[PDB]
Amino acid sequence: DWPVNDEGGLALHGVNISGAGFAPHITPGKNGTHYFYPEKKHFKYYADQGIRLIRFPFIWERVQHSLDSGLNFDQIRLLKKTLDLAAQNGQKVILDMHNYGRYHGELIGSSKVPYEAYASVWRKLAERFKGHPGLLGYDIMNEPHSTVGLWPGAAQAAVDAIREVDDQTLIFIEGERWSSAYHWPLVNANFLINDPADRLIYEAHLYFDDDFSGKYMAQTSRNIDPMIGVERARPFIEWLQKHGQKGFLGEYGIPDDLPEAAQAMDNLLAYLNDNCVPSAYWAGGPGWGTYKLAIEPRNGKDRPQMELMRKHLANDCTAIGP
Repeated sequence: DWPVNDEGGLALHGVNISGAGFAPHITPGKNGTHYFYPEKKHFKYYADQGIRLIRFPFIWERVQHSLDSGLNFDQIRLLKKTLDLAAQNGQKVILDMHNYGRYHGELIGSSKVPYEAYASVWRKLAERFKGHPGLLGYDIMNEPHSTVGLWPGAAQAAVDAIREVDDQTLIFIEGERWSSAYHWPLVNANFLINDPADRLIYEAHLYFDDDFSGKYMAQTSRNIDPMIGVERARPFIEWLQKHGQKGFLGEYGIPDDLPEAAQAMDNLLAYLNDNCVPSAYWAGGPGWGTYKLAIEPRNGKDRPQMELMRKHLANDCTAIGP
């Protein structure tokens, strides 16, 4: 069910779309003020650009205000709208619970947030979204970090729960240390989640600055090697090949004002094509303003990162690699 290109090959390279996970310190917060959902124009523009793959961040706190409460009707309705609009424009969506291994600041697997709670919300979500034509899958957790050994058990708890209700949808599994691609083989040496459906994909993020953060601060963004993207991806790709697993580069992005990051992005996307590995650019959609990384057009004008992308949209892949 992975999205395909019209001319052949797979829709490997997509875009992260804002902005339902914005200002996560403000919960539940208000749609239209603190966070934002995309409209038909955003889906239409990316489709026009040949992009059929979308990763869409939301936060747990906004689908469930408390663990003793049910799902928020409006937030699900907003997510359904996202899936609908994506589908109408020939795109498929990866829903990303953008929660960093935490719920209301507490670790999933802690006494305040039992594994049971995390399994439930995903089982309820899978019940809500099951069979939707705009749904590609569930990125069950974004950028787990500092979880003190909690994350692997949490991941399995959610996967087991989803599969009780939905054996067909893809599940995307991220790893510890903010799911860093470069650190993957050290941090997730023996990371393995069980899925009888054979519908799991491991997902890392990869930025080009000295601290791996994607902040692109001035001191950490001098001297970007044009092969730094390939170099930071390779460890992840080789880990996947060794364990016979499929991969996804769920985040990567470059500031507009760094010519060296542009070269690094080109070489990175070339390398991912050679392995038939998909990716999602950070980021596009509503509410980004003049964010340097943002790939959202301004005044009708395509951004340099979108122009850089187009060269790499074509492929002859029939399966997700590596």
